[PDB]
Amino acid sequence: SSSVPSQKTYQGSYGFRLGFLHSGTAKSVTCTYSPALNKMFCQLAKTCPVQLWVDSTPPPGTRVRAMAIYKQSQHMTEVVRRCPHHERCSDGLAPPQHLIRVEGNLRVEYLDDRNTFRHSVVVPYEPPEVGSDCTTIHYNYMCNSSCMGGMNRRPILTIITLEDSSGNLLGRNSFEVRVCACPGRDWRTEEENLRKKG
Amino acid sequence: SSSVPSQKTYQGSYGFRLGFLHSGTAKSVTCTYSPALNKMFCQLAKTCPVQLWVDSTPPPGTRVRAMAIYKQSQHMTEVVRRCPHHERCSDGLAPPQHLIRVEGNLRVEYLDDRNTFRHSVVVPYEPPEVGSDCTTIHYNYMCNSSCMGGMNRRPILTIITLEDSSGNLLGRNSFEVRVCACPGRDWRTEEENLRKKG
DNA sequence: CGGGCATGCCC
DNA sequence: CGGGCATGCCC
Ligand SMILES: [Zn+2]
Ligand SMILES: [Zn+2]
Repeated sequence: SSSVPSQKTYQGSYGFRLGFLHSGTAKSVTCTYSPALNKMFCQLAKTCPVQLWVDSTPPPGTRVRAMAIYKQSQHMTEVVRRCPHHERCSDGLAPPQHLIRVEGNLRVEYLDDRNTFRHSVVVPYEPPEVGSDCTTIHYNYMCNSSCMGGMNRRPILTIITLEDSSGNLLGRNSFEVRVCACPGRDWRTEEENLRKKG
Repeated sequence: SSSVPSQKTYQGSYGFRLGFLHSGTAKSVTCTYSPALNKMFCQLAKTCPVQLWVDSTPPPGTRVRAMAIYKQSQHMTEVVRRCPHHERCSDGLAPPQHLIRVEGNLRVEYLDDRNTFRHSVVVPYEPPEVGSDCTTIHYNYMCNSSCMGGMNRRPILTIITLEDSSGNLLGRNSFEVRVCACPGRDWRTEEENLRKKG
């Protein structure tokens, strides 16, 4: 069986989808999202809010999992990891080899798959508070996309899966990520490239 | 006492000096030397011939030591090391944390100073073969100057000391090193910069 | 802050 | 091979 996890969108019977906050114009904004590219541009080790939207209420015990995969076919089979440098100078529960962290959640779990060796981070699904339409999770990416010996400039996808306590896949979505020093610059560059030569 | 080793030229009573081979014009020549800058430009993990010249014969048991130091005052006190990435994917006698290796010598010693924590690599001094005016040692630099988490774009000096078996300093010389992908390009850039704004 | 250097890599 | 993109950093 494949050790490459699915990246195929599956909004499912609960109508699961992701949302992202709008950002300012700054060259080095901390986080910004491109709907045209389905791609988040963000700085390393800084908050990256991702909203979870559903049309129907998931059952009690539903979990929210995040996992990085390399986008390009030629790299899909390689596990996405922290580079050796940031792993060694790493700063609570997260193993230093994990790229993706969740902040501000008391029930975060970090998993190293016994068979596929892939990393993921899981929190309980909470329904939106009354008067809210979505649930926000604060992700952190602990390397730049360019990190030598880690992502090494290879674009990644973040796969968000909604899973019941039994392990059934309820929903899956994904978005591309570039972790970089200047998210505003690089977003504009890539959207201009899309228009000019895409 | 200082943990910063001397970089002061001391040609000494044996008239000790370094020599360097001339190189071609290629953008990515493997090794090239600038007399104006006293600076070697070379590729990582590739041979970097350094000639030892003396006017008088050193005594039996003389040793040749090489050691890297950061050139800029603000970094002199930090030990020059291999970056975490190249340390982890490191390929005989050299500890993977050492930047500088010697190839082709059966009597190489690698030393980690017990008190200053500085790395060095030592070989016996051999007199030039008859019909030769110098002795060539093949050094290898195992990171680029730009390596994240190692030299991190900070220029280094290589200090070559001639030492008798008793530990007396007989001679000291040094040269600046930039380990980079394109030594020919970067040499020309830096010599042009010297002329234009030095 | 935004203009522009930096430098291994471009597949 | 040499022209030029790349992208964290410029002190
Ligand atoms: Zn990293
Ligand atoms: Zn390195």
